[PDB]
Amino acid sequence: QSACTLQSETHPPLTWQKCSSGGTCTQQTGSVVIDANWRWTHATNSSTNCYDGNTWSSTLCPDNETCAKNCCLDGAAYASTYGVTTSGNSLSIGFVTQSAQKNVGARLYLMASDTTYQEFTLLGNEFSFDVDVSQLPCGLNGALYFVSMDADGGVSKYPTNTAGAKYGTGYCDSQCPRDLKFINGQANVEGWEPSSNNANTGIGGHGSCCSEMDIWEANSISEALTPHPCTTVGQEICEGDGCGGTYSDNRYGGTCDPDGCDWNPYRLGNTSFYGPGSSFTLDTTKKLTVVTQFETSGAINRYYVQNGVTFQQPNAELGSYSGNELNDDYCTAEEAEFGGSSFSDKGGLTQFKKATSGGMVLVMSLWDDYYANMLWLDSTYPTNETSSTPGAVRGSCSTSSGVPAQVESQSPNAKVTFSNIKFGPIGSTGNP
Ligand SMILES: *[C@@H]1O[C@H](CO)[C@@H](O)[C@H](O)[C@H]1NC(C)=O
Ligand SMILES: *[C@@H]1O[C@H](CO)[C@@H](O)[C@H](O)[C@H]1NC(C)=O
Ligand SMILES: *[C@@H]1O[C@H](CO)[C@@H](O)[C@H](O)[C@H]1NC(C)=O
Ligand SMILES: [Gd+3]
Repeated sequence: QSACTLQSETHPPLTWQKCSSGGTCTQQTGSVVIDANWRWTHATNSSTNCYDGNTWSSTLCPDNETCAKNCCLDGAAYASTYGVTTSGNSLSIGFVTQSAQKNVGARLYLMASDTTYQEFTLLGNEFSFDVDVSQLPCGLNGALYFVSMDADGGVSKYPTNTAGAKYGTGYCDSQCPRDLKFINGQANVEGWEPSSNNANTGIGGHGSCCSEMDIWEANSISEALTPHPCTTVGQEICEGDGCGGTYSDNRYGGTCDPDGCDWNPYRLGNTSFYGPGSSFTLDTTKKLTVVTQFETSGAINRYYVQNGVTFQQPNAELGSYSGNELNDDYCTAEEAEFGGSSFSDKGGLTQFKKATSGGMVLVMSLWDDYYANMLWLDSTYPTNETSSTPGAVRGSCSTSSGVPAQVESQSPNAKVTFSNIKFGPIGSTGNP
């Protein structure tokens, strides 16, 4: 697709800190851009919609190539349409915003320039941020994560995409998402199946796969840390059912690991570690600092800070594993005790180190879950199991509280605020 300018595109600014092993941090001035799927897609020379509700125009978009020639992405009114604001080093993402249409959440990328995403090399480095999850009930996910996207949004590889990173093109993740309207500079109208439960979304014939480091998927009840390897490290189109992920009949049927090697303290039996109020170690009614280190072995270390008090990731005992580091032993013990083979079949922490040794793009988002109702994060899951099934209980939420119709009507002013991003060598993000 191309870009149109019926609405001007002004990327909300966002500062962050780049830290050095020399004992200092220096402020960077970046900006954020909303993903192209959230934008108005219309004809290049009129206000006629290419996509509206959850169907495409038959005349403008008869096939994937024709649609991309005929259609453009427009600008975003960040605050009034999407409930997205920034304030210095802080980014606020709102949940439901009713304007002319219903908007639900947003997915945003950190930019390095008007036309490029900021790339981070995570291996041997650490990433720190602060987060307020107090306004995120059961069913929501305020996510901060990294994906192996191209820095330019795909423009150099797929020159039929001229909108680029300036308009939030190029998304991929370990779910091989098929709900994307544009992939590889073509539309995704071929095979488009409107969602029966969502008047604004559907599933197309193609998807967009890549490695995903979920630093933070969380709400006020539960939080999880999860690397997802893929057999191709970076962005790759997939076809139909071959995609696997959330949007295919068989989630395990593709090139990416949709489950990952996850560490959720509640799931591991530490049920007083993270939650709302004074009975929890980390009180989710207040802002929290989350620090994540990518050790050179491929292991991942985690600690937290709240009200000036530091807490390491709590220890877990799982089978023969005892410790508090997300490492090979943990991920092996997790598959043994809880089940699954997708993480190890996709190459585990060794294949994952290929992603973190390269560049990844920072993503911040808020979403509800029309497919699994976030029960994997904060409830008992899978829902054919019981509390006695090892690893089934991940939080205290009810089965039905994360149904989108419920959370969108009950908690429309839910929101997440991410702030004070700092990045640098291991041990450097506490620097002034
Ligand atoms: C708008 O652009 C299309 C090509 O995408 C062109 O075929 C169409 O006729 C144009 N509209 C006019 C001339 O009104
Ligand atoms: C949970 O973690 C905290 C570590 O901050 C600790 O004080 C508490 O003993 C742990 N509870 C468990 C392992 O059940
Ligand atoms: C739950 O369903 C999964 C697959 O959908 C199956 O592997 C498992 O055996 C089922 N367990 C029970 C207890 O029904
Ligand atoms: Gd260590």
